[PDB]
Amino acid sequence: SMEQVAMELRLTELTRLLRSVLDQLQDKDPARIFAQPVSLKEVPDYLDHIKHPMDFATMRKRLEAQGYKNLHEFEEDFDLIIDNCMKYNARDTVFYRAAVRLRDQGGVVLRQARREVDSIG
Repeated sequence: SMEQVAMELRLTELTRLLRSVLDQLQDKDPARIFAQPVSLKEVPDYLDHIKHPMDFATMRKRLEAQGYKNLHEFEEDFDLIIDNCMKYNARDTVFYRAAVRLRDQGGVVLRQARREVDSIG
């Protein structure tokens, strides 16, 4: 149908806008602390602590499969990256501090993305 295609064009544009957002959020992590999944070889107990791991490369795979239906789902995953880190790592660690800075700096990007998603529809 013509509707399904129009629907698909919107998802492709949402995917387009979320890819730009992801790139901007990932620039806020120049140390690449959140780039890849926490290694289960190097942190074998990780899943005893963190039930839903997340990282930027895993978000990118979902993104490129057009697996985010709306900005809310995308934000859920970004928030997991941050909140998982802040639980597993103590306050006085480079990891916890990197998450705080990513949260704070990502807020600005995400604030405008919401306006752009509502605005463009």
